[PDB]
Amino acid sequence: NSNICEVCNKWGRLFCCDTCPRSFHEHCHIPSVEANKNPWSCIFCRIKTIQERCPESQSGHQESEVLMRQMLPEEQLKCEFLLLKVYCDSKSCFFASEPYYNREGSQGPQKPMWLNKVKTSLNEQMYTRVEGFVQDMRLIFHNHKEFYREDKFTRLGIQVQDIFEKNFRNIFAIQETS
Ligand SMILES: [Zn+2]
Ligand SMILES: [Zn+2]
Ligand SMILES: [Zn+2]
Repeated sequence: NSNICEVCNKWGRLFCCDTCPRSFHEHCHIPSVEANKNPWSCIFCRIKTIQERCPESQSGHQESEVLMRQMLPEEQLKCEFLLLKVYCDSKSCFFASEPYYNREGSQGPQKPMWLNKVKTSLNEQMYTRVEGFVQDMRLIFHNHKEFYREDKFTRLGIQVQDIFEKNFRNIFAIQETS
């Protein structure tokens, strides 16, 4: 296996996937790595396995259909993997922990949101539909855009939002369009 966590790229205490060569710190992997499980497989393998067992699940879907799906075990896993793909981009540090808002000319967001909040809200089965998870991830980036106004630090929202959307279309097989 690899010598650096797949998500964060650093060495440390790691756990190795038994089916693929990736490796993970405990709370870098989503869900957080399970006690025993021998063999273990990772969320990269377990998403793969879904596609292989139902190849038509890679056919195009409409975002409206995808959002209204209940958060059954397989939609839970996709939301868990989609989130993990955002933590993989180093610019996710800016959105990880709780934010505070004190800038001249700006007011903070009516509803704050951050990546560890959404992580915990996934872990705690607080979302019933995919619409729930998506609406939070999109609030993270819409709050940042409105708060940092014309300052060039806005862009980091746009960049980590682009990483989100692209993996959303991939993982949920949204119908490609121009
Ligand atoms: Zn890590
Ligand atoms: Zn794996
Ligand atoms: Zn089939």
